Amino acid sequence: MIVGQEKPYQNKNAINNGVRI
Amino acid sequence: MIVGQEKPYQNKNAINNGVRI
Amino acid sequence: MIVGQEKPYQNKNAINNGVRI
Amino acid sequence: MIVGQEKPYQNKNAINNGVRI
Amino acid sequence: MIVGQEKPYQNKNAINNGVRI
Amino acid sequence: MIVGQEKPYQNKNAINNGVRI
Amino acid sequence: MIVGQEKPYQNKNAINNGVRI
Amino acid sequence: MIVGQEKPYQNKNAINNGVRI
Amino acid sequence: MIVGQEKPYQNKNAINNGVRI
Amino acid sequence: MIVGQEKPYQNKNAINNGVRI
Repeated sequence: MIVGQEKPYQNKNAINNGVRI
Repeated sequence: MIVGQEKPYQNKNAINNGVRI
Repeated sequence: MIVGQEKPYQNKNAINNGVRI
Repeated sequence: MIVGQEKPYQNKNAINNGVRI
Repeated sequence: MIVGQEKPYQNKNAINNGVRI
Repeated sequence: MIVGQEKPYQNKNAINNGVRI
Repeated sequence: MIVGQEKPYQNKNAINNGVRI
Repeated sequence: MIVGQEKPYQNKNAINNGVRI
Repeated sequence: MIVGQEKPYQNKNAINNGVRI
Repeated sequence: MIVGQEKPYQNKNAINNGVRI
């Protein structure tokens, strides 16, 4: 039973490489 | 039973490479 | 039973490479 | 039973490489 | 039963490599 | 002159949410 | 002259949320 | 002249939230 | 001249939240 | 001239929150 995630709730995964204003 | 995710709820996965204003 | 996701609800997956204003 | 995460709630994972203003 | 995390709640994991203003 | 990216070369942007074997 | 990235070369940006074997 | 990154070369930005084997 | 990074070379930025084997 | 980093070379920035074997 190999499983990644169970009920991830609003996990904000961001990889910001540019510009945010 | 190999499974990635169970009920991911509003997980904001963003890879920002440009410009956001 | 190899399965990717079960009931993903409004997961906003965005790969922004350009400009958003 | 190899599993990554159980109910991660609003975990803000950010890799900021550019500019945020 | 090898598992990474159980109910991580709002863990702000940030790798800041650029500029934040 | 607001521009997102100039000559992005083979940038592999992947958002893996399921199973890859 | 607001710009995100200049010549990003093979930047592997991955947000792994499931299972990779 | 607000700019995020100049010639990022093979920067491996990974946000691993699940299982990798 | 506000800029995040200049020629980042193979910077391995990882946020491991699950299981790696 | 506000700038984050100049030629970061193979800086391994890791935030390990789970299990690594």
